Amino acid sequence: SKLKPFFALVRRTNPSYGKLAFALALSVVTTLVSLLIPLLTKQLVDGFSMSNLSGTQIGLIALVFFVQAGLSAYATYALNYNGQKIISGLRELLWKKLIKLPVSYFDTNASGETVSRVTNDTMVVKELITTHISGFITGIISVIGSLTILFIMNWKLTLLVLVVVPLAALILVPIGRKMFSISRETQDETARFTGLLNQILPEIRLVKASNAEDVEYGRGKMGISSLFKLGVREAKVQSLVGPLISLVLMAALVAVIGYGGMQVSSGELTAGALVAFILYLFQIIMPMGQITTFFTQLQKSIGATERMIEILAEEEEDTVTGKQIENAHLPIQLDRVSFGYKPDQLILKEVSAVIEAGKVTAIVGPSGGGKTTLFKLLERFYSPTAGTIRLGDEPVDTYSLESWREHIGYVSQESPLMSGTIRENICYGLERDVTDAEIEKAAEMAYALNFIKELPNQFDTEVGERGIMLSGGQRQRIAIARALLRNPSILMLDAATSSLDSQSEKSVQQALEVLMEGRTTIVIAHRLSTVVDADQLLFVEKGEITGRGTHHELMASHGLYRDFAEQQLKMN
Amino acid sequence: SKLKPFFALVRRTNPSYGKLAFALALSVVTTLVSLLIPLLTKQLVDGFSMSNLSGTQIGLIALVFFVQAGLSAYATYALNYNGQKIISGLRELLWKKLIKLPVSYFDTNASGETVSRVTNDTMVVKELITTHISGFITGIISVIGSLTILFIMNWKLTLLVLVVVPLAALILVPIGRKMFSISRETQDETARFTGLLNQILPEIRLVKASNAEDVEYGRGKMGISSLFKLGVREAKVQSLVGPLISLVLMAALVAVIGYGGMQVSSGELTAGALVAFILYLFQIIMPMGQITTFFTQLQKSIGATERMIEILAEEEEDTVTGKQIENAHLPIQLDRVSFGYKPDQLILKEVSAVIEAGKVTAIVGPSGGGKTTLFKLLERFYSPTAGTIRLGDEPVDTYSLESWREHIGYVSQESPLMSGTIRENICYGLERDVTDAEIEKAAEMAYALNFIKELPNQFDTEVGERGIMLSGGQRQRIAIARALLRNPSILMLDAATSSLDSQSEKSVQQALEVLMEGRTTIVIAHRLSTVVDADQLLFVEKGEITGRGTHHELMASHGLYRDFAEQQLKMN
Ligand SMILES: CCOc1ccc(-c2nc3ccc(-c4nc5ccc(N6CCN(C)CC6)cc5[nH]4)cc3[nH]2)cc1
Ligand SMILES: CCOc1ccc(-c2nc3ccc(-c4nc5ccc(N6CCN(C)CC6)cc5[nH]4)cc3[nH]2)cc1
Repeated sequence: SKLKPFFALVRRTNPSYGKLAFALALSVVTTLVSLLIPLLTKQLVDGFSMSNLSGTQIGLIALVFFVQAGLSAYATYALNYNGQKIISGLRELLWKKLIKLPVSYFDTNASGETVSRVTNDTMVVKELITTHISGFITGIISVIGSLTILFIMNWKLTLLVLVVVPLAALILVPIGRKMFSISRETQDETARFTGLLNQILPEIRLVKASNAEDVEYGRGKMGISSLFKLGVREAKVQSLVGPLISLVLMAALVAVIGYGGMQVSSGELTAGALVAFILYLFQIIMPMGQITTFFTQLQKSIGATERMIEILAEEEEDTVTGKQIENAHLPIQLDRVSFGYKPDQLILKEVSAVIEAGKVTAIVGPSGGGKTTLFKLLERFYSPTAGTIRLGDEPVDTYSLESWREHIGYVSQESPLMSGTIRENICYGLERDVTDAEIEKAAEMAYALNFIKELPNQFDTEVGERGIMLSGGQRQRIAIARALLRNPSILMLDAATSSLDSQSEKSVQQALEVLMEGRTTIVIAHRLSTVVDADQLLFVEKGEITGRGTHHELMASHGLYRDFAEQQLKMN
Repeated sequence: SKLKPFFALVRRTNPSYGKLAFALALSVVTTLVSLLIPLLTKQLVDGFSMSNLSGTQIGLIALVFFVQAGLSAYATYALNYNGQKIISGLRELLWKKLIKLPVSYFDTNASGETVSRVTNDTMVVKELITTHISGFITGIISVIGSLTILFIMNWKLTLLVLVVVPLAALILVPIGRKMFSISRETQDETARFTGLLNQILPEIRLVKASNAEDVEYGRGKMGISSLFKLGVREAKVQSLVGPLISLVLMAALVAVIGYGGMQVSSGELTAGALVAFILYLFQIIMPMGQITTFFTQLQKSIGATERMIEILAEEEEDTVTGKQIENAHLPIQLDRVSFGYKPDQLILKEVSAVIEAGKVTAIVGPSGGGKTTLFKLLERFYSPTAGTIRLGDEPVDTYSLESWREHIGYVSQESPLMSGTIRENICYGLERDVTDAEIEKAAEMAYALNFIKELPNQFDTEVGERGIMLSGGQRQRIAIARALLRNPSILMLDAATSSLDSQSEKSVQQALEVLMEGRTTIVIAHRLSTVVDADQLLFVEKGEITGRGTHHELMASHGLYRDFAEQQLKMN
């Protein structure tokens, strides 16, 4: 019943079932031919009584070897190609799901663990499909057929000792596990010793200042003693593990082969059956390891597939709400907004506010308050539950969130870079308009073309995957240029202004304020450099908005103590 | 020639060569017995025509098996025990050298890599001593003896094809290396794809805000398409490999064993000696891996022993200079002090200053100047080259450096913890005076016992190996108490101030100042309280001392001169 999710997930890829089944059957046929090769060898050994049939049998054996090799090659190619196709389909589905998934999932669950899980589990499912299931089938067939053929050919005597010998496994396995436990304990002790040394060494200045180095040496000696004692123990235990194992193996070996040799001398039904027996043992041994590896890999892959389905079970909506955007130019209202991330916690409580259209607005939050939550709420990445973020009559729930997003410009603190060139990084918002060649001209409108006039190149200017040769000063100018290029209708900022100092700050701020003067603006940062240019100021504390009006003149009557205390912490 | 350093290093630990040589000889004897065993098996197989001799030979074989097991067990125990003793000696020598190595070496070269080259190279040398040398000797003996015995047993026919077949290594090994190369290329591609995804995902806020889900999905699809192409190429290359490896190995096995059985059946002498031949094949194939592993580990160990000797090559001293300390109370003067880390750079140039005795002196330095160099120079951690830090009418080495350090208390920025209990913290000053039982009293006047008045425990007060349950203020207070306990004669601080806050800062400053009440004090911090807490002031700039006199005059003049820039940095 646990394989049903795996079958459904593989079905999601629309596999070529016929080709996979044909490849598996061809692998079975190859295993059956490898089950036949030793019989031909036995026939050759028995037929050495004359020389021409020896040559004919050698030719037949070579032909069977080549046929087996070719059949196995084609089966492996079909298996691997189908596995790669299934993995490509699975990765396509997973990446389509991840990108469309709401930003809440990324913030509240993980960022790199998701990509890790995706890649690792796709690789595990590939290993289960292309190798381990066929490997298990081939191993089962090989073991069963070899045991049956040994029973038919060399009969009870030798095969019974062959399957009584695995009592040697009941002596090897506990011994091997004791070796593993002692090795793990020694490794842990070594880790403790190196941790002690790595703790002591950085404070060597303090050690020598106190002139207690000898004492530390003594401490070190104790560690070197401890390991030694444990090491000695390992030695003793290894002296009961190293030889004994070999002994048992050799004993088993001799026994088996010895009986074969004996049955050759006594005249029993064994002339070339001994050679066939050794070849069948060699075909027996490896499939045991293959089966064990398959069992462990299935134990891992069931959980991997469960994680796959857990990723593929989420949902998100982009245009489902509706499509009725026409102007997107109206005062925005927060009405009874009270919701955070989980309804139980209630990180937001009864937040209400008004913002006019075409006026710069500020959102000042404390260090650890609800400024980030309020930003994400206004930025429409969080689904409203109780309150209403309205544009009048609350149309935001009846038209596409993508229509909202196309009309919003956003750069908050860094927005570092999107892997590519400058033209693509300012062309990230091609809403099917292609934007012609306005881009660089708009950069001149954003005072960016004259800033990039040095021009290492235009289209080949590579920021690299790392993105480190450009400081934060140049990238934020590019971000502002892109924001004004896409759709200057409503713009929101965490005031990407930084340590750039007035020289760059003056230019970037004057450009921004002159361009988006006629359109709605929101600022959410802490600095007061933007609040003087913000027509309306709002303050947030304890998940509640307190303060409406012009500016610092009005917080002088409302936040003259609490807001002043946070600003005092800021002056530090 | 290259083994001489290894032999010398082993000799440094008194190897007790007799036991090691006896263990090696016993291993050789065990290998000879293992070579003997298949001949006894062949005797039993040939003699299996009547039952009693079969039982006698089985008993003899079992006795030889047990003798071999016991001899191998004792040889392994002796080898491992001698190796552990050698490693303990080497670790003791290395740790003594490390703890006695100069501080200047530690900061300029490495911190954790030094511990790595005491923990990992010792393990490598152990692997070479206990296992790989004996393993190589026993493998060479086994291979040569088995080839010789097979030559005297089957002569031209079987053993020539025996040797000729593993020339199929010239067919297998290139194929395996091509497999490894293709696997490495695929792994690199998947690593690049994982990096691309881990770069895309954290920018999901910008990705959705700009509404480029389709673009990012397309880029991910291109990445997984490249991965699919790599997988298809790997699939083809593996399909032209796996069946080839199986075919070559099975053709080898069939040729050898079928020829053996063919000789057995024909009448050509082989009787039941095919059993001995198979056992000799099993004793031949195993030690090849041991020989190859020995060669690779010999390369690694001959690389690591040089690092061992280089660590052990360096030297340092603490009392060779002399022993001429009687008072250690005299004004401190700098006389044309010019030395840094390397004579070529000359980071210090003719630094000179006058410091009285019992007068607190403050040092002011810039962010990246030479304040740290002079700070470490005053502690005598760096060897004078040209200039002289004269204390004692010029001779500063007439007395032992340990004696100079003994009269010194030191805590600069953190001085985090010496892991264990507060007993170690207060007893690090146990310079043969044991302090009787006055440590708690010493804590009492030093204003530490009332700080620990909550008393979780007195002697069992534990801080943990990590040392995170106490704050910076408390550990700095304990450091001050230790400094006042050892020898409150001459003191230098960097005024460790991290999280004490005004109350604790003033408390520790007043207690510390009361405690010396007439002993020399040195301060090198940047805080203005620390610099007003000093009768005489200094200033460091460009590796030169510029400024002498009283606090107010210097602070007013230096700020007038150029120190106002550093001050402006301070208010920031
Ligand atoms: C399914 C049942 O059938 C079986 C078929 C084969 C084996 C079997 N597979 C083996 C693989 C390796 C060894 C083996 N590896 C060895 C390594 C070293 C030595 N030495 C060399 C030197 N030392 C000191 C003494 C012996 C013997 C060794 N014998 C024995 C083995 N016996 C067991 C059961
Ligand atoms: C000359 C010195 O003497 C030698 C004697 C033996 C070997 C030798 N050592 C071997 C170890 C493993 C294998 C082997 N590994 C296999 C893996 C798979 C299969 N299969 C299982 C299913 N497939 C499809 C068919 C056969 C057979 C296999 N046979 C062959 C081997 N031949 C080498 C030199």
